[PDB]
Amino acid sequence: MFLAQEIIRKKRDGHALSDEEIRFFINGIRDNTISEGQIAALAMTIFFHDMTMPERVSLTMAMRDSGTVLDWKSLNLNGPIVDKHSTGGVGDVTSLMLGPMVAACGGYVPMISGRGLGHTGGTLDKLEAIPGFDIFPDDNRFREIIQDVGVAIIGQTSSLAPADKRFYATRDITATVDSIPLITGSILAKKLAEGLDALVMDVKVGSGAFMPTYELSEALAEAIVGVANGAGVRTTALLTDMNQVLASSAGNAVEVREAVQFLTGEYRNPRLFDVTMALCVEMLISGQLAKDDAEARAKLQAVLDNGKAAEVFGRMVAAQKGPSDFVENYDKYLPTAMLSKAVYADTEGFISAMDTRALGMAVVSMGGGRRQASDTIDYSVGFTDMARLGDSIDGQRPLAVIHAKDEASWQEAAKAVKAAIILDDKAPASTPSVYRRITE
Amino acid sequence: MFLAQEIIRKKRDGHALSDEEIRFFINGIRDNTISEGQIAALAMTIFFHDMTMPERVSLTMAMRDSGTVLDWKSLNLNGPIVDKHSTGGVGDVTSLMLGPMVAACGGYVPMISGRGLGHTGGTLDKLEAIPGFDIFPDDNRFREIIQDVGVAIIGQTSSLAPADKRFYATRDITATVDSIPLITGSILAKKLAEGLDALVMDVKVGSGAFMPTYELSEALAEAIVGVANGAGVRTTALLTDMNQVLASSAGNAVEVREAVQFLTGEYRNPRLFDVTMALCVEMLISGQLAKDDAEARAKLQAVLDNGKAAEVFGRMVAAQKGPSDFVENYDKYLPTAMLSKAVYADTEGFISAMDTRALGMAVVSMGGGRRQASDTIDYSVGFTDMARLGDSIDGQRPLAVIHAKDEASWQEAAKAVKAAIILDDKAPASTPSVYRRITE
Ligand SMILES: Cc1cn([C@H]2C[C@H](O)[C@@H](CO)O2)c(=O)[nH]c1=O
Ligand SMILES: Cc1cn([C@H]2C[C@H](O)[C@@H](CO)O2)c(=O)[nH]c1=O
Ligand SMILES: Cc1cn([C@H]2C[C@H](O)[C@@H](CO)O2)c(=O)[nH]c1=O
Ligand SMILES: Cc1cn([C@H]2C[C@H](O)[C@@H](CO)O2)c(=O)[nH]c1=O
Repeated sequence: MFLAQEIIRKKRDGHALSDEEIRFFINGIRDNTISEGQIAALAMTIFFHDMTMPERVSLTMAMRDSGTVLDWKSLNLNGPIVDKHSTGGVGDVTSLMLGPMVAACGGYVPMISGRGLGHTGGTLDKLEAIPGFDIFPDDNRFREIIQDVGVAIIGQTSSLAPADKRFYATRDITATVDSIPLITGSILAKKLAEGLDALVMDVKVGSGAFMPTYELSEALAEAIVGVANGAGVRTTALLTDMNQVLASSAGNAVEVREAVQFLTGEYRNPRLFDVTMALCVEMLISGQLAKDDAEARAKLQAVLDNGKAAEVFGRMVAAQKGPSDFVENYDKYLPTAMLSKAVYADTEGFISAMDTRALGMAVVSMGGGRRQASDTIDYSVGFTDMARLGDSIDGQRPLAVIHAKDEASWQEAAKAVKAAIILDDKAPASTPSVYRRITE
Repeated sequence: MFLAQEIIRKKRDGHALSDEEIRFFINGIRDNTISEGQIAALAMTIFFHDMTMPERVSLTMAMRDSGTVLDWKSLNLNGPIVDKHSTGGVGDVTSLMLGPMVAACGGYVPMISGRGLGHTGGTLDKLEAIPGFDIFPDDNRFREIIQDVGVAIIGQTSSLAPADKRFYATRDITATVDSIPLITGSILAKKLAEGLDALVMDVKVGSGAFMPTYELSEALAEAIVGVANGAGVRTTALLTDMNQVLASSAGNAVEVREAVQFLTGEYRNPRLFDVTMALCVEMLISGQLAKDDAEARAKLQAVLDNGKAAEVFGRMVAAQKGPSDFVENYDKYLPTAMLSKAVYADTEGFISAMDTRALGMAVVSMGGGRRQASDTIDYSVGFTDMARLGDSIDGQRPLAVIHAKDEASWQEAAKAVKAAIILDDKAPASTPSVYRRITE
């Protein structure tokens, strides 16, 4: 039973574990045959001693195989099974476009997502701003949507890398979250359960990012590329900026609106376009729907610009019990805040910094996020019309438009926002939106 | 925006660019306002017309200022901010001893290093063999460490001389890499960003070096010294030998072990010692901590003999979250290969030459480094007990001891080491470890 202690001792002393050892230990996490403190202790030895590529691959494959793994050869799709994952951000709406776009160019995209965690908005909370939108279809409904529409964005079912449930739960109370190979293992366990042929990872950089410094973000990205490819899934990673809000809006309904206007062509945020297109390029190339970058981009502009991508977003929503006509009449269905007013800076000058962590928090404090489950989310609140880094601010140029349920709520977000945007007399250095492509 | 093209035209027609033009062009590279082609054009005219000393100083100060530049004034430190920089080589572990030694004699040494790279292996990879050791403290941590210990070895190069990324990338596809003022600015800027008072540069010479001939090494070294001195940083260079491995080890854990034994005195390879000494001497003198070569050597030798240098390295490991007791107990923490075993030459004779790049590559294939940046390092593997040029070889005197993760890689590394080391019937001549000192 507690032969796990043996596996702990072996790693406490700086020796590599083997597949059977790792497999054993994981399967015991899943089965409850292994104690909490035994998970904590193993976790903390890995934080101190790290892991090697064969360990990392073994740990991911073992957590991935601890629950269901989706099988697609059964349905003879003529294209690649591909997905994308993001360490999260504020305004990180990219998936709502990216799925449809890739589907539009041949990909089959089974996107299992999650809810807002901490200060970052989660995709499922955004899609559930769409009335009747159902993130939990059954196998039949689900496979059919992927076969017909080509993309679906569903919640995490309990059968998905359940070893990770307890593993992460213990990590998060034992100061053992901050370990690249452990992070890499939980992230990839899930995404690989999907049965992928290819994957792209969007690793955020900056004030509103998971990892605090660029090089740590790089480190995680490199690790994920290595392990995922190591696991037999062609994978690339992009390091993308999160030093300001990526969309022009933050929230739930307001982000769904932006996604639709992006796909139809009503409006495209320049920074959001870059990060979105590049991630879409990667999936295409990796899934072999394109030779190089230009053939990828050309095909992706194509479906952006002939309505095919907006069209397939519309079908997906229709498939998952959303409104039939949602793309055409999104304002008919998206909730509206009771109160919508601009907030203005106190000084003149240029925007030099944005505390994105804090903006993310402020949206949660308005009801966009839940502090604890069984909190009902207000889907109408958020920010729109964000000022951006570099921008010149005066009295008639607002920092954002804040959407609140009442004035007390509004005033509080106003304060948060003014506090989180710094202005200098000097216009600052430019920030690229994509920093680095990373490949095997 | 394309005052760029004016600047290209100015340089093209053989004039000297002004500081302000150079600063404008460099920042345009960082912000991406200046096109790749324009960068290529600029580099190629520099390649053709060279640059005056003033232009060289401006170009490297502009790259230095293109990102973060550490300011130490506010800590009122009462010694010099000093560092080493190197063109690098195999078994070049000097930094691990040189930082502790110079700090013990009153210098402050903020070593900021890099990652990835090829045949030669990074300092941060090496330190990361120490469980728990953190190469990414935050700024206040860093200052606190430099303030309290006097040395720290971290890895946050991202916010330093960012202009050089696009610059170098572009140089490297247009055949404009090979220009001494471009090389000088690239090599020197990241290091000048640490805000140094003094600096020594180690330019390797020999088969394993970055410049192919002694002549060219000397040229580069004179350039770097001219520029760094014009940039207000007191600098000298040394030509040091790279025709064989410098230390007796090649790898990570094995090179940390050698470094600690060098400092405690348990073992000091004579060739490594000579180099490490010569470089530490430049640092004390340039940074005004010693009046001449003999006071410096005395001060350095002393902190070796009384374990003070060793103690500084220990406090540094502690301050950067390794074990407090690393120096007394390094064998308890450092990872150990599953298999370690000597390799014997096929024939008998003297070692007459050695392909260091190959040896370096042999270590990488063992997992001791990275072919792909997505690759993960096995810290436990590498070579020890390296035979040296001039050594008599036979069945009782092995080439090296290979530390491998399994017999298959061992057997593989052993062919690599046999092939790399060329024996001869008659002894070769010997050369110095340290060649010319350059003060310009
Ligand atoms: C730290 C950590 C975050 N996450 C986050 C990353 C993503 O932002 C989110 C996906 O729902 O889960 C993990 O899945 N595992 C982890 O170990
Ligand atoms: C048409 C248009 C919409 N928007 C919207 C898109 C999003 O719905 C909103 C989020 O701030 O801003 C602009 O920022 N500029 C525009 O020109
Ligand atoms: C040409 C060139 C090489 N390098 C290489 C030389 C050295 O081998 C290494 C510095 O550690 O990087 C630069 O850093 N900048 C340059 O411009
Ligand atoms: C004591 C001793 C150690 N060493 C070195 C071999 C290894 O490279 C190092 C231990 O890592 O110590 C020698 O080369 N000769 C000696 O006499």
